[PDB]
Amino acid sequence: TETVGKFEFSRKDLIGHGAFAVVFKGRHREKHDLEVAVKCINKKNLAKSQTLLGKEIKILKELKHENIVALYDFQEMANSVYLVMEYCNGGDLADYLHAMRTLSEDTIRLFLQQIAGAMRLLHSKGIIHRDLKPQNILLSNPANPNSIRVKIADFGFARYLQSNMMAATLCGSPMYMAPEVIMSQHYDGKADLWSIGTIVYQCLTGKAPFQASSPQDLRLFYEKNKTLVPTIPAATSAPLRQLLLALLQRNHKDRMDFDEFFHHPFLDA
Ligand SMILES: CN1C(=O)c2ccccc2N(C)c2nc(Nc3cnn(C4CCNCC4)c3)ncc21
Ligand SMILES: [Mg+2]
Ligand SMILES: [Mg+2]
Ligand code: NA
Repeated sequence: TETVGKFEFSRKDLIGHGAFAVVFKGRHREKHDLEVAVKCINKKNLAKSQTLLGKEIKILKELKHENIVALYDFQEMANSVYLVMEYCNGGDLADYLHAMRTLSEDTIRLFLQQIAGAMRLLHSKGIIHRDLKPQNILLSNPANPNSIRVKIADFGFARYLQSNMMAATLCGSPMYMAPEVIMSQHYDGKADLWSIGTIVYQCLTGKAPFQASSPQDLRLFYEKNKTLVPTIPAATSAPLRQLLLALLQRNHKDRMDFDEFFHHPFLDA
C-alpha cells in the first residue's frame, strides 16, 4: 500500500500500462468508497514518462469539465511524480467498440455531443490535445448507451497553442493523426478535429477511413492523394455524412472549424 496525499493504492491493482505511464486503482484513505486512479511513472522510460506526467498535471490543473478526466491531486518531486485522477468504471472506447463492433448513429451522437463539450473548453483555453484516439476516450456508467458519460483522457502530449501560431511537434498515434501532422508539416487545433472524425468513422463502420499497412504507407498515401474523400456507407444519415466529409478533409485550412463542429446539425438530431 502506497499513499499520495489523502489517497492510497496498491500496485496489485493495475488497470493500465503504456510506455509512459502505469495506472492503478486506488481510493480515498478516509472514505474507502471513493474510488480513484493513480497514474505513475513507467520506469522503463523514466525520463520521458516523468516529462509527460508533468505536462499532464500542468494542463489538467487548468481544465475542469464533466467530459474531461478529473485531476483530484498530484505529487511532483525531483525523482517521482503521481497523479490522482478520476476512475472511469467503463474502461475505454476502444474496448467498447471491440465488443459492440459498431455503434448506432444515436449512440455516436450522444458520445460526440460530450466530446464536443470538452473540445469547446480546450478550444476556449487555447489547448490542443494531440493524442485523441479510442484508447484515450474513457467511459463511466453512473449500462445502456443513454447513461454512458465519456471523458477525454491522457493529456501528456497536450500544449497551449497561441491562436496566431502553429505547432510542429511530431506526436500522436499515426492512424489518428491529421495528414499535416504525419507529413511533418505545421498544424493547429484543427488536427484534433481530424482525429475526432476518424474516431466517429471508426464507431460507425468498425474500421479506419484510410487503411494502411504501416505509418509510412499511410503518410505516402496522404502525400499522393491531394483530393481525398472517405468512403461513407450509403445508408449513413445525411447529417452524419456531412459531418464526416467536412471533418475528414486532408487540407487543414479547408477542414471544418470549431464553430461549425460545435453547431453541426448532426449534434442536434
Ligand atoms: C486516470 N486514467 C487515465 O489517465 C487513463 C488514460 C488513458 C487510458 C487509460 C487510462 N487509465 C488506465 C484509466 N483507466 C480508468 N478506468 C479503467 C480502466 N480499465 N477499467 C476496467 C473496466 C471495468 N472492469 C475492470 C477495469 C477501468 N480510469 C481512468 C484512467
Ligand atoms: Mg495528450
Ligand atoms: Mg492543423
Ligand atoms: Na485517420
